[PDB]
Amino acid sequence: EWQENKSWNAHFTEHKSQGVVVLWNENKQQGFTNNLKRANQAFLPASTFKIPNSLIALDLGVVKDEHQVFKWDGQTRDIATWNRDHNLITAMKYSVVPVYQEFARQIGEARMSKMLHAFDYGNEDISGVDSFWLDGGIRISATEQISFLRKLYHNKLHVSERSQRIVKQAMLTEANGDYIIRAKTGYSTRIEPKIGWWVGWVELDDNVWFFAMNMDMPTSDGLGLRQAITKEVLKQEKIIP
Amino acid sequence: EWQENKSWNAHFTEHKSQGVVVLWNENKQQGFTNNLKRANQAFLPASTFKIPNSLIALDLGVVKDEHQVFKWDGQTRDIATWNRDHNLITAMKYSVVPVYQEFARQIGEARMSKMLHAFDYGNEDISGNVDSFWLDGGIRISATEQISFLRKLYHNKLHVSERSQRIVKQAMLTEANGDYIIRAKTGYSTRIEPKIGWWVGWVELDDNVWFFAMNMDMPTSDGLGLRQAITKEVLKQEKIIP
Ligand SMILES: *C(=O)[C@@H](NC(=O)c1c(-c2ccccc2)noc1C)[C@@H]1N[C@@H](C(=O)O)C(C)(C)S1
Ligand SMILES: *C(=O)[C@@H](NC(=O)c1c(-c2ccccc2)noc1C)[C@@H]1N[C@@H](C(=O)O)C(C)(C)S1
Ligand SMILES: [Cl-]
Repeated sequence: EWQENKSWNAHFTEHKSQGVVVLWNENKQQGFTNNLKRANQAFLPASTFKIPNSLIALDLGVVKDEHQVFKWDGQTRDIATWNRDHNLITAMKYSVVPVYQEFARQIGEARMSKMLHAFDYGNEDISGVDSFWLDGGIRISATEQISFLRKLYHNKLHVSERSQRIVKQAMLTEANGDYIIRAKTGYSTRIEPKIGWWVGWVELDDNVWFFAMNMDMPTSDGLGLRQAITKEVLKQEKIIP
Repeated sequence: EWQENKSWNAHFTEHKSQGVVVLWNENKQQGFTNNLKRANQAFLPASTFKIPNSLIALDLGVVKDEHQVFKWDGQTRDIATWNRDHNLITAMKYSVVPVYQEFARQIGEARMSKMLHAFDYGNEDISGNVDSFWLDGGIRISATEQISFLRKLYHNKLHVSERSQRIVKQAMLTEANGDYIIRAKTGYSTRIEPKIGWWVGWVELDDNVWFFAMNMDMPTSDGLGLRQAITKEVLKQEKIIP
């Protein structure tokens, strides 16, 4: 069912970095990783939390839809792309923390807690309300990411079908005549080790490949590798050209 | 509100072809074409019919969802990609006529008629084969009537369930990167003259939506690449994509 493929370590090594890639071939009901232990190591979700955050916000009417505008509170921050108005689409695309802090506040630790349980999301621990996924108690592994994503793909999370379709739309990262990628980036720097995340899936004509990957991210220089390494692995297994 | 930009004719000319591109800047409530007359000229919709077809099928339970498999009736056809099983996603991606003929048959001329009226879709004329009228029958739609229909689909304003619309928009997904998302549908009409290519859909940006309808003379199947290439060359020029 699960199989180690240590040959993928080469892809981490050649960029002088450590980390895990987990693939799941949906049709064959089989999974593949370069490191079974790290694949099961839990980390802070960072901006990958914006998936379940988005879903809970939508199901509760905190977000009416994906066109609804979230007004810049007018305070400049370090990320240029955060200093302007956003909708759920641009909120996810640009990982706009303040917008999701604001959703989290309206959602409320009571309901957020209930929902993460119902989702079976990582360790279901909200030790913090407006920061817990950045610097608090919540932890999720690569394989628990796949598990959550697989439920989102088949509209099996304990929220309305609409809420899921909207979040999957919002996850749209890349598409052409070969594949569709739906995914969410993450960068956790508050608690060591500093890691990059890329979780989502590859839609083909006739199969779906789910992916969760995290890698050591000591410096923000490496961030390009989250996508590049996952893709190098997807190329190798002839999932994309 | 509407503005002629004859400079775009260059893009048709340079490939020795005639045709129209219609843009609509949603935010500014303004439209742009290389030819106001042709922009209003109606043609057979061809595979662009798969949008309203998909919507009606979904709203009526002919299609349960986008994963549901449509089993190849086992008869080899000219188009390699048609000779295998399909779901609403691959059905749209590869313009699989037989699948949509089959939906049309189940939908039934009575309901298909009512729905195209409610949609205000082109000339609302289904007359011909229930299973062929959008290929060789009576239905006619212009570039501008395409935008109108598309604009309603974008805001989930067609008199069909929101779900049905979301699914068809998903299925329209053609292209996406960190700059833009294109949702669109191709068409090739060769049964009745004049032979034309279609590309209708829209470009999603961070803060705006550009709707596009384009058709061009398509005497030979050699030109088909130009449907996307000319639209893109125009989208480049107006600095909508890089
Ligand atoms: C999500 O991961 C976003 N970042 C955080 O939530 C976050 C950061 C951060 C890193 C760099 C700049 C600003 C904040 N540190 O800890 C956390 C929990 C997005 N990650 C970054 C990325 O490049 O992927 C950004 C710039 C998109 S914000
Ligand atoms: C949709 O328009 C499809 N074509 C037709 O429905 C169609 C054709 C046709 C032309 C060439 C090959 C097969 C069918 N002739 O009249 C009609 C109404 C799709 N058009 C083609 C394209 O290249 O866009 C295909 C191959 C995608 S089928
Ligand atoms: Cl989508």
